[PDB]
Amino acid sequence: ELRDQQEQVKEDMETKCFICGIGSDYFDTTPHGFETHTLEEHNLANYM
Amino acid sequence: ESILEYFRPYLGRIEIMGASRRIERIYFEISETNRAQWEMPQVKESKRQFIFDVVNEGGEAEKMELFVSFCEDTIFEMQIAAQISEFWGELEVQRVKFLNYLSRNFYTLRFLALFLAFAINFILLFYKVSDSPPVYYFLEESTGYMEPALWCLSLLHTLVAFLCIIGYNCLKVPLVIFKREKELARKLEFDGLYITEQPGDDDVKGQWDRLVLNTPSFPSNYWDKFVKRKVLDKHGDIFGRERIAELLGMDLASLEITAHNERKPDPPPGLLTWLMSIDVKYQIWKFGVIFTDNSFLYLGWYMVMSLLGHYNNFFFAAHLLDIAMGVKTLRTILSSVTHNGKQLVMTVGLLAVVVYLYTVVAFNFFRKFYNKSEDEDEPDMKCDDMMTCYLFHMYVGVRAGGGIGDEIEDPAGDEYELYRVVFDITFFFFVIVILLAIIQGLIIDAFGELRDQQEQVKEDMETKCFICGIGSDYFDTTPHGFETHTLEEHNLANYMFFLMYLINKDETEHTGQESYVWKMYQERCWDFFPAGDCFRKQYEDQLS
Amino acid sequence: VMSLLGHYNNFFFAAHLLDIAMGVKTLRTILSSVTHNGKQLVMTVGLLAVVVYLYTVVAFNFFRKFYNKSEDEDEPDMKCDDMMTCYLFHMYVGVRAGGGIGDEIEDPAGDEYELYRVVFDITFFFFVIVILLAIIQGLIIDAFG
Ligand SMILES: Nc1ncnc2c1ncn2[C@@H]1O[C@H](COP(=O)(O)OP(=O)(O)OP(=O)(O)O)[C@@H](O)[C@H]1O
Ligand SMILES: Nc1ncnc2c1ncn2[C@@H]1O[C@H](COP(=O)(O)OP(=O)(O)OP(=O)(O)O)[C@@H](O)[C@H]1O
Ligand SMILES: Cn1c(=O)c2c(ncn2C)n(C)c1=O
Ligand SMILES: [Ca+2]
Ligand SMILES: [Zn+2]
Ligand SMILES: [Zn+2]
Repeated sequence: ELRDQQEQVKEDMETKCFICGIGSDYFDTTPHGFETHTLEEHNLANYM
Repeated sequence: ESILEYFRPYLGRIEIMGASRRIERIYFEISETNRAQWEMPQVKESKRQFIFDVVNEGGEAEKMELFVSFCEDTIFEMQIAAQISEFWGELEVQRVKFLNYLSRNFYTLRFLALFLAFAINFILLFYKVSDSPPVYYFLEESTGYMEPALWCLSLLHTLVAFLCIIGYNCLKVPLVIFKREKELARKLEFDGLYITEQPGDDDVKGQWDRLVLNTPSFPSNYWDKFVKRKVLDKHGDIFGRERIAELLGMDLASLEITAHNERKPDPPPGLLTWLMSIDVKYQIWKFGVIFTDNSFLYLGWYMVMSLLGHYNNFFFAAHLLDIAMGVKTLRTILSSVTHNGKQLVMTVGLLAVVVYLYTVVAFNFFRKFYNKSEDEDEPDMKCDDMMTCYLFHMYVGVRAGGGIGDEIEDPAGDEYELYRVVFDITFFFFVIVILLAIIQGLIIDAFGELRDQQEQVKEDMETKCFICGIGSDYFDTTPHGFETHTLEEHNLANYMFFLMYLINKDETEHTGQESYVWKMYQERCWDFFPAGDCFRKQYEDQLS
Repeated sequence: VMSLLGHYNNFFFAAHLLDIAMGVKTLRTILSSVTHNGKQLVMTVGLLAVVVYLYTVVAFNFFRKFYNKSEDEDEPDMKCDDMMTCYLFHMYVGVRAGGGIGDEIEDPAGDEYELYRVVFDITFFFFVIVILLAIIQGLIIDAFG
């Protein structure tokens, strides 16, 4: 159960945007779309 | 129809992003020799391993970079395979024939060594010891000459060990050297590991790589022999041209006059010329990198074990563990075992700690009951001192079921009956049960995790396109859409063969698309790979 | 053929009791769980044989004295004087009996090889009794899953 919890957390963070909630599939239409969106557009550190 | 059917295997097609944003299709030619070298089974195994490490172990961000590195490595390995395919000059050519034979028959030597070890152990099974002359350790059996047979088997085993060592050195090391030189060249060309930056103190490999900076044979075993000149032209202005020249061991006037015009030297006639042509520092760095390989160290351990077996025949029993690394499923089960090795050693350390605490309390209060002597007049207590009490608990209580209390005397009939009962029950529940439960569960979870990893890799490959990333659902709108797309439109082998075709074709012969791809390969820009789009997706309105 | 042999000897009919395994469906399910990793199990027991063999070699080389399994001192019955009997002794007794091989062996205390025998017994207990049977259990559990 603990291993499953860690895996679930990692997969959820790798798949969904934290601020928006939009899946990575929409952003990945454009190359590196998710990587750009989760580092430039909506960033937790940026909001802080 | 006949022409298309005949040239179908040779005709290869790939898709690129193109200079314009529209996805374009490129048709080229695949050589028969290239296809055969690709269908070499070792290439298949390397491809499987690369796919597994690029899916299971992440690396999605650097997917194209890892793919390009894999293509370069595979090209180098198959060039090696093509080379090793089926007075002084006479000895040299005999030596190269011997080395080629060993390279082609390397695996058979490994299997023969395993069989030889099995046979030697089977013969050693018949040993016996006595006091009278044949202490004396002798091979006792009805039929004679068995000891001479074992002698012959031992000699053959060590000769095979020599052959395996030479085969490994002549077959596997060049790839490691190529990878290390490529990594060093990339680091000191782009990131500037040694120029405008310095390797960290913890980077032992970074400190070790400093040797070949000035050696003349630094770009050996790597396609580019002009990396030093490129780094000079890149970081000359900032760090200083003279400083770069001193760091890289180059001569400005010499390189300039060679750029203008150079003469042709003479081939080495004999062996003394090769002896003087040895670059000591480069060879030392090569030894440093090769001796760090795990497989080379294992083979050296095998050889040392055989040499010690010559001294004492029973040392050959250590070679029976070679099955663990020979048989693949042995490797799978031991990967399950060693996936949580740190977990297991830390668990046994915690067991040591708790057992120690029980020893402290038992020494403080339960000293009387630890009498382990049947003679009352000669009592032999095992908890009078802390050392012997801890040793007694570790050795006996953990191994024996039911806790430590089974060996201890009967708690009944004393004032500490309840205290001893609680002591024994707590020991049984916390040491015997819970900790070994962790030991069992770690292994079971390791098996489950590895099975899940294989299933995840298989499902990911069966569901998503490797080059594009588009799911199979979009392609399966058209019958066999995914099967067509992952075999005709975007194919890993097709991209590999296009890379080889660009390498082989002359620069002036490259078409516009080939030159546009080529520039990018050299600039290390991975934009031609179509990610998130394909020809069908772009021309769905036009029906492709 | 088993029925025909049962005509010769009446006790041969007991072999037909295993027919429930192929008759009852859930018998087939549980034995499919068992046999899903049969190669895994036989290779595990082979590895057990290999490691036990190595322990027999080392015990024969050094720990020969302590393998006396006779209560009469004047009539000692050692089980590790030769390699065959030492390997047979380890296979038959040490694997079956819990706590490793050291339980049957004499007391290591009172000799110069006390620490060596302690390490020998602890390693045997942890590597043969625990880890390998853990693999045996986990294979079946993973097959069910
Ligand atoms: N709005 C968001 N802001 C930041 N990360 C996001 C956002 N949406 C999704 N993510 C995902 O969260 C992941 C968390 O990675 P992160 O950037 O925190 O790593 P890190 O800095 O290396 O971690 P660590 O805390 O271990 O140092 C990112 O890889 C990204 O894919
Ligand atoms: N661009 C792609 N190129 C190749 N395979 C792809 C691609 N995208 C997805 N795949 C999937 O990768 C799977 C890998 O199968 P592959 O063709 O490598 O099998 P194989 O040649 O039988 O394997 P092996 O390496 O065992 O000989 C294919 O079945 C296919 O569905
Ligand atoms: C980009 N590139 C390579 O990747 C390569 C090569 N020779 C071998 N390889 C792998 N050449 C000449 C090359 O230009
Ligand atoms: Ca031209
Ligand atoms: Zn967002
Ligand atoms: Zn594709």
